[PDB]
Amino acid sequence: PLTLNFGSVRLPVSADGLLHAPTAQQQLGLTQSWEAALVEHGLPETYRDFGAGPEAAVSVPDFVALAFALDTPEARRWQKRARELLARAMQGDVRVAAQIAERNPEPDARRWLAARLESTGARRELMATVARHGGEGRVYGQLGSISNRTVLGKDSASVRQERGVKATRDGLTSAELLRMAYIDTVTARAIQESEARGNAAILTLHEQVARSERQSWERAGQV
Amino acid sequence: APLTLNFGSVRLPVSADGLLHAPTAQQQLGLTQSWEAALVEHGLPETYRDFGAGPEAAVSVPDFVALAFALDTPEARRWQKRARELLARAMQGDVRVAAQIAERNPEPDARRWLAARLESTGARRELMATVARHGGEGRVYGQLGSISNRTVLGDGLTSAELLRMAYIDTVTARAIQESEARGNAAILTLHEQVARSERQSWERAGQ
Repeated sequence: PLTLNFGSVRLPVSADGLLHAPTAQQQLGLTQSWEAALVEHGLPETYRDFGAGPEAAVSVPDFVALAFALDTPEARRWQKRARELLARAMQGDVRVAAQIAERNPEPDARRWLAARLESTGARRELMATVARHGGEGRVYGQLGSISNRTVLGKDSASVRQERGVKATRDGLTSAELLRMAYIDTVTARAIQESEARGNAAILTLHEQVARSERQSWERAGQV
Repeated sequence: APLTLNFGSVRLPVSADGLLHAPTAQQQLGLTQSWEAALVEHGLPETYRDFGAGPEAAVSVPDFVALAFALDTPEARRWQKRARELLARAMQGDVRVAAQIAERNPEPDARRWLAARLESTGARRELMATVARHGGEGRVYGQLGSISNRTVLGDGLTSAELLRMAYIDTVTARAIQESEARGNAAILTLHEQVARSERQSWERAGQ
């Protein structure tokens, strides 16, 4: 017995993420029978157990498409939720980010999220330390380029292509994010204790940190 | 410095207080009319912000989104589509989306607030599991956690301490796998080595 909690609505959902169609019809103000709707809209005939035996199901994307096709008061409310969501997403609203993460059925997905957010925390801290210590455009990307090469082995474009992503960090493992997070934590220390200057050893130190990390990682397979 | 709002492949210049550069918003929405024409037709406020090149017209993100839905240009339709995909992905709990949203909020308090509501990074848990599949047993689960603590320390943790320990658990799990370590003795030895090296690097890189 599972629901997809979105804003104020609770939609019954299957183990594999499909919505209970009867509920979907109510949410979209669809009033005809479900097979009337399947025929009219070209939707699959598919069944899922929502705790009361086999019932008609609809994918989330299909639900969303129907919301953007129908003009019922109900459908227009869902279009409205899509407008508000995009605005809040574009603005970085972490409450929305939390709600999204909570809807994920896999605890492991959130462990990955935490790994990502912490490696980003570390990466930014390195940026902030770097700026405060002779900030120069070009340095920010030189630092990332070093990390990608040492941790992933390929340029960010190579990885974006190889792994099917629009951004490298959407395709990285927890381990890769943690290896990168570690390197940034170390470099930020070295400079803020070894007092480096400008864009030279701040890139010299980062190179040293990343290559040591690289060896440590390869060394784990030697030990 | 000048800022950009990143959304997928799109890069929108953005003011310090979150307003978008209007001329660029117009290219993104296919609004070929002048901005004055647009301000009148759509009820938008006249707002100027400095995006690095002196005051230029600005539009809020909510207003931008409303225009995308109000319009029916190929370009506005692209944005309507991004909104549909976003909705589906948010409803499905997509954590790459949640990550993208959190990364667009620059405030450490926001990121900390979000991290504070999540399970941990999982490095510790996954080490435990590797250890068990490699024949570890009993006390070893408690000993591995204690060894990391004496190395790094000596929610009250700093971010650096957290990452040092995540890093240590991550490396150990690898060392146990690439090596075909078996049993508690072998496992404890690897963990004590990884944790010693991490400590040395921390002190040494410091110098």
